[PDB]
Amino acid sequence: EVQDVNDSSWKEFVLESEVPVMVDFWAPWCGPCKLIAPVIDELAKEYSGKIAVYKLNTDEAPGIATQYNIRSIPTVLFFKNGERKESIIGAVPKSTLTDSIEKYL
Repeated sequence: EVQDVNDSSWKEFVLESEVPVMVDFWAPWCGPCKLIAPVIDELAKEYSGKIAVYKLNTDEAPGIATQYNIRSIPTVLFFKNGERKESIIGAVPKSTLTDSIEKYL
């Protein structure tokens, strides 16, 4: 399923997480977004208890996109200890996301 995060739950779900966080930025109008949705869901289950994963619809939470200067999607952001550690744009393969995840673990 992957939990949704927005402007109001951001600080609590992402910035105060005790574990590395992977956030998927998407929007209904973006075709390529449908292509990584399966990978994000699979990785979330696959790494339960090890990392937190959320999805952020830019249509409904532009504030967050503005704070981190996100101007394009699909975008995947990684957070750790309250700090943004890396940003990836495009249709990212499951393998590349796994290297990054494994790095913050």
